[PDB]
Amino acid sequence: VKELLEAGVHFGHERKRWNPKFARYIYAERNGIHIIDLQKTMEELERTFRFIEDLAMRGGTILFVGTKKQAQDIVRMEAERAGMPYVNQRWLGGMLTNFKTISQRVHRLEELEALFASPEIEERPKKEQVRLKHELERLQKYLSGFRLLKRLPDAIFVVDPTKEAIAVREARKLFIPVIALADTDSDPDLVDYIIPGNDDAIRSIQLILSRAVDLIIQARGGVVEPSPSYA
RNA sequence: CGUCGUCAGCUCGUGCCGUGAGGUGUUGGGUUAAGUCCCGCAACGAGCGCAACCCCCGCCGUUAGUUGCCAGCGGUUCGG
Ligand SMILES: [Mg+2]
Ligand SMILES: [Mg+2]
Ligand SMILES: [Mg+2]
Ligand SMILES: [Mg+2]
Ligand SMILES: [Mg+2]
Ligand SMILES: [Mg+2]
Ligand SMILES: [Mg+2]
Ligand SMILES: [Mg+2]
Ligand SMILES: [Mg+2]
Ligand SMILES: [Mg+2]
Ligand SMILES: [Mg+2]
Ligand SMILES: [Mg+2]
Repeated sequence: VKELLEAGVHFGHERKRWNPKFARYIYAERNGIHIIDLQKTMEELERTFRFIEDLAMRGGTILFVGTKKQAQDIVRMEAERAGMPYVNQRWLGGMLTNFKTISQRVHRLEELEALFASPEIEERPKKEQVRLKHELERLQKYLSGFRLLKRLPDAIFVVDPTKEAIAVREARKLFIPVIALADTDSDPDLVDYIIPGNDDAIRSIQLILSRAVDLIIQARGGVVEPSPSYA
């Protein structure tokens, strides 16, 4: 499922803004830039996917996290397809570590979904209409992919582990295994199942996350063909 | 009951940080009479206060017309 001209898409980046634990996954340093050994990226995509596979055919949830502008939209796409939860926007603190309390805020999300599905009163004072709606958009704005999550995931997939160290931390505290794509600005040992590739190119984020979803649906019940990529 | 003080404040739940007292939230940019609301944030909510809900005066309408009122008619001892 794997493809080999990811060279055509990503082969990493970043200058000496590195982390030296990532040494093992590195070929050489060219444009004043850390260049990732693709043959290692390979050994790993495999091992990661083997983990990814076993998780779909047992029907286990995956939490998708990425909020840097690059991976922002493409997680709303690729995760919706597998219908699995995500946070695209802001990563609220304690989403895993304080799940039951965070979630007590989705019942509020649902409660507005009902209360706005009419009527249950519109003789509620005018501003109160306007007020509650604003709240609705707000919840929707962060929680739109989170609600799908009704229990702690059996695993989580992250786009930037550094950028989302909080996430990685919360998972790790819970024993929730962490899969992530990650370039040289990151700490390897911190990831269980790892994709050493560029994490800032919309090209790259695209290849890696898509084939993930494609591998999810394929061993889940079905197969599908192409899904949206911004040119 | 006074008072600080009608001052915008004081907490809590769970999460997180710290060996610990404790921190965070409640800080931060803007805005407000105000922890008033906005945005941002390892926090997310909740409580008591703020506010609002009550009384008063200011505008109008309705329901009422005596012991209250008198615009027009009629008288009128000259006092609706
Ligand atoms: Mg990066
Ligand atoms: Mg606490
Ligand atoms: Mg200390
Ligand atoms: Mg502790
Ligand atoms: Mg405390
Ligand atoms: Mg305070
Ligand atoms: Mg404090
Ligand atoms: Mg301030
Ligand atoms: Mg005041
Ligand atoms: Mg308040
Ligand atoms: Mg705040
Ligand atoms: Mg009051």
